[PDB]
Amino acid sequence: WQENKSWNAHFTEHKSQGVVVLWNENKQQGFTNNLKRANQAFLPAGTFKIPNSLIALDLGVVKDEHQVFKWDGQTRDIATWNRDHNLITAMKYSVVPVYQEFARQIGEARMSKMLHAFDYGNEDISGNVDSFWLDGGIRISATEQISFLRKLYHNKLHVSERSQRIVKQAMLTEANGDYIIRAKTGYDTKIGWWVGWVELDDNVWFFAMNMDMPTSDGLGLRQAITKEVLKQEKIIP
Amino acid sequence: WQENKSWNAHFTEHKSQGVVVLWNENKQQGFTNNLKRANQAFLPAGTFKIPNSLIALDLGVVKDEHQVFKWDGQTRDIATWNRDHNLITAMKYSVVPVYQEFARQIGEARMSKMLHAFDYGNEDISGNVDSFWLDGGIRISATEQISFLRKLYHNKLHVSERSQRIVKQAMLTEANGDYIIRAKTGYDTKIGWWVGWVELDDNVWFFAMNMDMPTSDGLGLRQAITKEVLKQEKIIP
Ligand SMILES: [Cl-]
Repeated sequence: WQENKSWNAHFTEHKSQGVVVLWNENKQQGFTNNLKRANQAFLPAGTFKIPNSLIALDLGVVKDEHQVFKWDGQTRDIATWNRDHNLITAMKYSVVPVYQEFARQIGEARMSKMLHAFDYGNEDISGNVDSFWLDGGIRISATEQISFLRKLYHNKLHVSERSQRIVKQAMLTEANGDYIIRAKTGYDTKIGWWVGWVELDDNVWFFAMNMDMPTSDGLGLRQAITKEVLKQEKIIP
Repeated sequence: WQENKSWNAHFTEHKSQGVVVLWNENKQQGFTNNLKRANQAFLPAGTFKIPNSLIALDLGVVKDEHQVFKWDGQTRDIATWNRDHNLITAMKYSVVPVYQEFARQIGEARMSKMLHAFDYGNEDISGNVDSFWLDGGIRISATEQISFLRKLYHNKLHVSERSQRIVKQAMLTEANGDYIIRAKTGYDTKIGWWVGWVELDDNVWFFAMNMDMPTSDGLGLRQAITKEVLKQEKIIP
């Protein structure tokens, strides 16, 4: 690990504070603007959708990325959530209710063993089985996110290869002639996250970032700041 | 099928001639600017990489999208081809030599049965086993491309689901918050192709286009014209 405090300007430029962590797969070297925050554990919030999805797929709770998860009929504040979804759209719109259902079907016991097998965060699911990642005991650091993602990238997680490929499909966020980004955002009403990786022709750059988000105002900076960092490091144009 | 001659302006705007074929999956309705050219069969050229890849994966010729295909040491005119590649980069750069090797390893017999099982084009592989798609007897129409792609999308082709998912990964071309495009280009030194699909939140639009390409000058119009059509039909913004 190498600390690059210069990356801090990206946060200050935006009257914000946080951490960005990068991992160069080819070189097995990591970078961050704050070695400490890089290791501060936080509630994963939406980013937990990645493991929740893997678990659901492996247990059959989710058949594939096409399967329809019919809306339960309860209108919620976020418009996009009040409709039928599939893994793809459920990830894109961060549809909590769908995932809460997955969690319930998964159940405490299977969830707990699964997170342990994944070596995910503090592996604690205390609280409601269908809300622990949002207001429970589970906590994960950015470096931890990276360790987890690297396993996923390489299909080394303790679930079927198929489940892993499907989740990676569902993580698709951006792609063009220069790179591909597979990631997941999160927001716990205090902290905002963006975790994933940038696929290049001959390398992969894993990333995990989090930042203070007192207001849903700046959710956009999660992606904005990260890219400024990627651009700065010449990972993307 | 519905014929929309208005789409012809897109070709004429560019001093070109060709065909664009669209298929609305949800509605099971197709559209094109020229019902006849839509059915004219042509050499698939690079677009054949899709089936070649599937076959290679299913037979073990290709392990996964990570496996390295070491350059044979013969310098070819196209710069990007003179290096080691993987399925991802091999598709992106349309690396003929890699695919020729796959074909040889696959062999005539297995190739022939595989294309028949796929119901691919005229299913004829006459010519060199490692060049038939470029200067041999195989021919496929745009509507035929679509039929083939629909099977792929739905994992209904006669190969493993895994092989199909991997190829679809390798077809990734573009993605953003509004759509995802999975496709493959082709060029036989007279005809240029772009085939694939546009994934939306609640629908999929398959597409296949081909156009006269006397010169490698206008290869760019394959994607340009198609998008103008997609935009026109309000499929993409
Ligand atoms: Cl993908």
